[PDB]
Amino acid sequence: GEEFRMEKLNQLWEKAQRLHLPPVRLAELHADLKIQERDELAWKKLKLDGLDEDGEKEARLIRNLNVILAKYGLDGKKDARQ
Repeated sequence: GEEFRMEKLNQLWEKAQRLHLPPVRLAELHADLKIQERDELAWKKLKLDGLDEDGEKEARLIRNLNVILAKYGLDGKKDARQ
């Protein structure tokens, strides 16, 4: 039930709100995140129904998430540990 049903998206969403992005720019990253959510969820359903056996459709998606983050400029990776 969380905004989306994919941990990656939820995790990223919580992160954005953490950056506190205004609604407008948050609709941009939230909306796109959703679009990617329709394709990402359609993916979780892909790998579930057995449509992509190598997860490429996940690849393109991930590359679309990566880009999404490189687009808003909210990537990073050296978190948690420090």
